[PDB]
Amino acid sequence: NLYFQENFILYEEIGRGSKTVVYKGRRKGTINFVAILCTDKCKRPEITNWVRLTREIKHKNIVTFHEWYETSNHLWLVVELCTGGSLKTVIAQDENLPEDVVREFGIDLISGLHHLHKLGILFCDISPRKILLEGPGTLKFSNFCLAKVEGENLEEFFALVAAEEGDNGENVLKKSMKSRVKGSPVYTAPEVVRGADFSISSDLWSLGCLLYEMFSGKPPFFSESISELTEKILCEDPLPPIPKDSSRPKASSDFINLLDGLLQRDPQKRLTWTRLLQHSFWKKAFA
Ligand SMILES: Nc1ncnc2c1ncn2[C@@H]1O[C@H](COP(=O)(O)OP(=O)(O)OP(O)(O)=S)[C@@H](O)[C@H]1O
Repeated sequence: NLYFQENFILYEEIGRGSKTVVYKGRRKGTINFVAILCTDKCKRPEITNWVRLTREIKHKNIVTFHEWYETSNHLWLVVELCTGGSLKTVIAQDENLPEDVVREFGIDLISGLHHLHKLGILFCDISPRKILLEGPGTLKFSNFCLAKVEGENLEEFFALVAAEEGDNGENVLKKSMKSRVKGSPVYTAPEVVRGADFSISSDLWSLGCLLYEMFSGKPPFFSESISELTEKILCEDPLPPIPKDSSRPKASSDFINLLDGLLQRDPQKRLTWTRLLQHSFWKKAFA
């Protein structure tokens, strides 16, 4: 059956996104609770992309796609429910995440990201707000609006979705397609900042930013100024990662070495997957 309200029950709102209200929901006649992203139709290109990239994926560290509905006034994206909060929230609430938690989180993210790359999918906007905790643990990549297939022109994809429909209503704002595929500058690899396409290697850079931030409480390159932020990313070695509270344990030499391989400005010098998986920080987790 094709009618959203005949298939799902809505409970409380649990979050907000761009042009999006997120609810806890349940498929009728089941005990399967889900997250329901209630979305303005203008977000159809982003939601189409998310579905087409993930619809056949089942992986512990990737939010599972279930259903996609359209009613008179909204799109409804039905995905796996994550109750543990975002990784951004965790980093903001838990001061000085211990290195062993950073390793476990790192193993979650590597396992999800390696799977995505093996499928030919780049996440492109790895960032703490786009990773959610399933419950007490398990990190999941949770937003695929800006993801794409390696080498794909996502701007052109979005324009094609828009063209075939035909969502704007009476809205007059003309938002460039380049604007819609734009991600978080804080986690953008330097070669992408200088104009190169996203790659497996630039995702690995962003992964290195995340691990750095998990341990130290702050991303390695940060400024409220977009031009200051770009100069930092392009020209400044990151400071050694220290816990915000200096009384807590320092980073191991293995952790430091891993971050040095991931935060290489030159992508040809950055760690590749095989070397990354074999790194001693993981303590043979990927043997
Ligand atoms: N699977 C899910 N389970 C539970 N809550 C979710 C789920 N997906 C999204 N949410 C909630 O909705 C919020 C949306 O966050 P984001 O993924 O950052 O979306 P957004 O703000 O629309 O991002 P962009 O950059 O604009 S596409 C999350 O922080 C959660 O509060």
